[PDB]
Amino acid sequence: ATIKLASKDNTLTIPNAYNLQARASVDWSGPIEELTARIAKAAHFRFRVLGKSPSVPVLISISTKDESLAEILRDIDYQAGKKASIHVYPNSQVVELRYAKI
Repeated sequence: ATIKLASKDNTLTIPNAYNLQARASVDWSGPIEELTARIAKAAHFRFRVLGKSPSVPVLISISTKDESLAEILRDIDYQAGKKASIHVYPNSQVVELRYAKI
């Protein structure tokens, strides 16, 4: 993915973190894992996927001229719905993509 740096509740799963406050412009759609990994790298966070990537990839779309990486991640998380979830660990600085694959 590529970013231009300038109902499920995810309050505890995706809390705020300093590096995720950074603002960015994003115009992209495609594999959730691709953009999520790009955001994590951009925010200096480790990225890891838990579970197994679904047969049919979870696609998401982000169109914003200015948004925080944190809000973009929450947008992406919602879009994934029951198909997957994003966890953000502020102390260890890890972004986790968990495929709810069962």
